[PDB]
Order: sequence, then structure tokens, then C-alpha cells
Amino acid sequence: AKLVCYFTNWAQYRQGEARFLPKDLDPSLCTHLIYAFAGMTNHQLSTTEWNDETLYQEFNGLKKMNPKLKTLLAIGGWNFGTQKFTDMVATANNRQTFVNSAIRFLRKYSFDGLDLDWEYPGSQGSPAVDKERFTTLVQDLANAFQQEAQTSGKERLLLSAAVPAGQTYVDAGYEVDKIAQNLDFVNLMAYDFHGSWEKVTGHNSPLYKRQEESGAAASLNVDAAVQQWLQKGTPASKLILGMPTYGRSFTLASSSDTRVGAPATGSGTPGPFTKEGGMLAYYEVCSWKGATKQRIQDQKVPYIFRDNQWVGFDDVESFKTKVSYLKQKGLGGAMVWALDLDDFAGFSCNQGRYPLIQTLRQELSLVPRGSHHHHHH
Ligand SMILES: CN(CCc1ccc(Br)cc1)C1CCN(c2nc(N)n[nH]2)CC1
Repeated sequence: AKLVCYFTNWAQYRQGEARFLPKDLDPSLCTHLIYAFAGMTNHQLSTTEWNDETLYQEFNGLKKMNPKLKTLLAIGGWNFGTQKFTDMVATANNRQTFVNSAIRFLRKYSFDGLDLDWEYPGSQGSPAVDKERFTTLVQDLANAFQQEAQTSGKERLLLSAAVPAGQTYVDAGYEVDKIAQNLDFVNLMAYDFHGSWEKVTGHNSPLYKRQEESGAAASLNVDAAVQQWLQKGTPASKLILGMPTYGRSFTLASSSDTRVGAPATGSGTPGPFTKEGGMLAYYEVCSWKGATKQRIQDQKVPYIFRDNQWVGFDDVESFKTKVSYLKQKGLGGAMVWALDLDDFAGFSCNQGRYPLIQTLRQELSLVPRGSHHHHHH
């Protein structure tokens, strides 16, 4: 099994106990660590934060403590836009520029691979031709990584992609069966299914549909997303199920209707550390005083409300349920967004350090046999 965990290079700017740096990383928690995010300049891989080079050394230096660990660098992300990807894949020359830059950059900074996080080919302003061009990019990278391994004698660079769960995006951008052959693994973003862009409450990451749902809404859940990627041609062993250590919040129209599907007037109040309305870290919901926790019985995930605030999130129990699910489907492991949104320092939830991600590690049977300081949940 794999446990693929994302580090974010902006978590270093959170205040107080929520501040997160590579030293807060446990080298033995995950099997693969992915660094979010790199960018692109003149079709070449580039840093995005003033101290990335410092952080890259600390991050990849974790492999000194755990030589089994693999690291990857993720390019793009949800605020990166599409134009730089579109322009880079538009010609063979630009793709070659990018591919060669990626090899040099990853080797220079001691990363073991590249994770593609374009949101998304064929959508959000990207033209329809980018669906086939993304396929070509993935093929170009895979082929070049193979060649560089042969010529250099070094372990081949890994290639992964973070891919959407929603059918609209999948069909506009992803030749699933073709790309799956060339990717080492596929990081399924099985979250952001619902949120405050909608006028009623709904869960960030439900495992199954609600009985009431129909039409396209009935596929906005983890099981449907997994089945979609499998049926469209992803080998189960390559499909890595995303898991959120955050929730999505709503302001309710009335504190007297707290159901899933109740009317909402907008995003929930921002959290005290993450400061982004509509989102909360697990550590910002796990210890919410005077709140009422509930479970959505069809969907196998919790929500919590207090006054006119409603949050759908994941807890230890829902992570256990989702790992049981992924094992039943024969998937390659779990992926987690993100290290810095779990209670990484044990400062909030009274569940020790990394309670959610340790739950994933346990349930995947990835606990080191040498480990002394782990906590079973
Ligand atoms: C917009 N989503 C939520 C990000 C987010 C989570 C929690 C908080 Br607090 C503030 C912001 C992202 C979309 C991209 N996702 C992603 N997953 C992977 N593997 N690559 N990119 C992670 C969730």
C-alpha cells in the first residue's frame, strides 16, 4: 500500500500553533510525500515561494532519516490557472523544454518524481484540444523519465497526477485509459464534492450517495468517483484514494434547520488559523465548543453545527470506513490533503499528533515495526 501525503509551502505563514514547516514532518508517517506547489516560467519548472530552495533541502533531507521514503514535486494547483499549461503543451518544442527542465530541476533538488496538478485540461478556460495534449504531455514525461533512467543509471523518476472526481471535468480533460498506462499512480481528489458555492448544505467528501439524490448529484461521492476512474481504465493498484483532513463550512439560512440539504446563505465563518471562509482544518472543527456532531447515515461521514454554522468534515471513524472501502476495491492506497490540516502537533484535538493521518497509516497496515511513538485510533 501507498500513503501519499501533501505538504504545502504556504502553511509556514499560519500563526501560532498552526504554523507548519518541514521539521513538523514525520519521515515515517507516509510512504510518499508530495510538495505543493511548483510553478512554471517560460515553460520551465520553477519555485513559487521565496524560500522554496531552503524548504526543498529540509523536505528531501527527510530521506536521510527514512531512506524508504519517496518525494515528488507537484506543479500547478487550483489557483495556478490553465494558461501556462495550455501554452506549454501547445507545441512539441515547448513540451520538450518543460520535460527537460523537470528532469534537471528534480535531480538538482533531490526529488524522486513529478506530480501533475493542472486544474484542468479542457475546463476552466483550457481549450478542448488540451485533453489530447495532456495525454501527450503525460506520455512525453513518462518516456523521458524512462530514457533518463537508462542513460544515467539512476532510479527512474516517478510520474503521478492529481485528478478530479467530477464527470464533467473527467470527460473534458482525461483520456483515462491512456494516461493511466503512463502514470505510476493516480491521486484521486475525492473531496470538494460539495461546498458553499451551493445553496444548500452538503458534505465535502461523502462515501456514498444520499437516498434522496438523483441525476448527476448521485455521482458526487467517493464510491462513484472511484468506480468512474476504475471503469474508465485505471488499474486499481494505481488508483490512490484522496482523503481530506479538512471540512467545508456553510452559514445556514436558519439555525433551526441543520439537516444535510438545508438552505445555506453562503460560506461558513473563517477559521481562526486558516482564515478562509468555507473551509476549516480538522484542528479547527475537532474541538468546537458547544457544538452538536451528527453523522450522515447514508454517506458514512460526520457533520457538526453550532448556531447558524454547519461543517461537513472527516474524522477518525470516516477515515477508517474509507480505508476499509479502498481495500475492498483493491486500490493502491490513500492520498491525503494535507499534512498541515491534520492536528499535526496535537495542539487541538486531544488525539495526539497526526490523528487522522496516523489512522490512515494504521488501517493500511503501514505502521513501522520499529515505531515507538505512534498512537492507535
Ligand atoms: C480547493 N481544495 C481545498 C483547499 C483547502 C483545504 C482546506 C483549507 Br482550510 C483551505 C483550502 C483543494 C483542491 C486541490 N486539491 C488537491 N488535491 C491534490 N492531490 N492536488 N490538489 C486539494 C483540495
